Amino acid sequence: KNVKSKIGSTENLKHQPGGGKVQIVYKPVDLSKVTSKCGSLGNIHHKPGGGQVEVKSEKLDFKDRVQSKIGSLDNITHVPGGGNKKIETHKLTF
Repeated sequence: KNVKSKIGSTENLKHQPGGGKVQIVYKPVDLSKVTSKCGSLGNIHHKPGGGQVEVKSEKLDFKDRVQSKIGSLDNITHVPGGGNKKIETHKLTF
């Protein structure tokens, strides 16, 4: 069991604001094969090129305003537990 409650609250929540989440996996596999039997070869030049990976974030401008106004919280009964009995809240004004 999982219970979450909010009454009259204010939240500002951000995950990785500026640059975000970046995940890069670089795993090329090379299985080239040169074979010779009973013959003649010249020179071998094995010169394969590597990859380029680039991730960039240049000129970001992020601006937030959060405002909350409540006149009054009063006379609240909040029972997220179980098996309770005879819970009371009273208010009187003259």
